Amino acid sequence: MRDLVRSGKVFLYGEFIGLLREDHRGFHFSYNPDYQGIPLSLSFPIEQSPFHSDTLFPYFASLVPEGWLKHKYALHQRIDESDMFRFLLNNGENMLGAVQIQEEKQ
Ligand SMILES: [Cl-]
Ligand SMILES: [Cl-]
Ligand SMILES: [Cl-]
Ligand SMILES: [Cl-]
Ligand SMILES: [Cl-]
Repeated sequence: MRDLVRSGKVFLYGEFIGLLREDHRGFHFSYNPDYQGIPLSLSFPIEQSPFHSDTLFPYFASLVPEGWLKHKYALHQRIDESDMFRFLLNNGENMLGAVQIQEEKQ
């Protein structure tokens, strides 16, 4: 691949289900074309994929732990929304009951 910007493969109960990408315009979740399976959330029915927003989908923003938000204050810091998408990408395999591996090499 060649940049920019940011892409994450999205796994649910072990299975690759789609791709969450950020760019200048914003955020893009989309389901794999052969993913018939349990929806990620009621906000993301399989028949409506893809989805696009100028701000981080509420569902994905919701996966960010309280704990990491409260750790800003101290005091006070950016939260940005790219900062949240970055957190999702940095952790990742272990902190969300669903999972995201950053699509690298990129
Ligand atoms: Cl099923
Ligand atoms: Cl189902
Ligand atoms: Cl749109
Ligand atoms: Cl809008
Ligand atoms: Cl949402």
